[PDB]
Amino acid sequence: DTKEQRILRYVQQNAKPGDPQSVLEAIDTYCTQKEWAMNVGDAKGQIMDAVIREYSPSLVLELGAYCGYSAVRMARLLQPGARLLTMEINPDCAAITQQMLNFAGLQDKVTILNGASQDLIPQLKKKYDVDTLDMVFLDHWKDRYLPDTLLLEKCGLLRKGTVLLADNVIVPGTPDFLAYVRGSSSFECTHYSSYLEYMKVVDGLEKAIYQGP
Ligand SMILES: O=C(NC/C=C/[C@H]1O[C@@H](n2cnc3cncnc32)[C@H](O)[C@@H]1O)c1cc([N+](=O)[O-])cc(O)c1O
Ligand SMILES: [Mg+2]
Repeated sequence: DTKEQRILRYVQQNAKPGDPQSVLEAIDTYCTQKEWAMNVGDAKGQIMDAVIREYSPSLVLELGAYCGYSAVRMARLLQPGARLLTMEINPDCAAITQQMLNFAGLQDKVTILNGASQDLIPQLKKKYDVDTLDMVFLDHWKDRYLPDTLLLEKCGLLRKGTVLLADNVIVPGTPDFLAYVRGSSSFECTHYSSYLEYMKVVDGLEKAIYQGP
């Protein structure tokens, strides 16, 4: 049994099927109360929601599905006909994400790609009928944000106005990517300050009274 299976099972047992908000809330409860996990969480999630609603993207690419928290978050706000493509290297995580999406009733909007982003990005146009992307959500390994951004550019997947939205630019941090985009005339950058997910960390004191030998 893995933490990620435990999260999925908690969702199946407690959330309302076909209700994306309920699925988000079950994940957040479980991770707040039982086991920390690297989902973006509700605080940053609300910022995500505001951005997605502003731009109304027709085609979104996610790097790093994990358990599908952000895929549910994003897909539930997509208009009819819009698509989310989400890349996940770990087959266990890809399976969990697909089940999470199924449970939420969002499976028709989302396509899961099993593989490493560096290998899949060059296949997007031919295999998945993609011209350019409207939005990219980066939340995979932090050292991959910059190499994959350069690869997206190389592969012709970016157009004027494509929105990159990157998690964790403060903690754990993505310093090369952040410096790059902030210094490049090819990008206009805005920072949205928030809070790291699930940080009400329990600790305690132990009192141990010696009784003699
Ligand atoms: O490390 C974090 N995220 C990495 C996310 C990784 C997820 O993306 C997949 N992946 C990785 N490169 C990939 C390339 N291609 C496809 N999937 C890939 C991994 O298999 C995992 O499912 C993180 C850590 C903390 N934290 O506080 O420690 C907080 C956060 O919010 C985080 O996002
Ligand atoms: Mg993250």
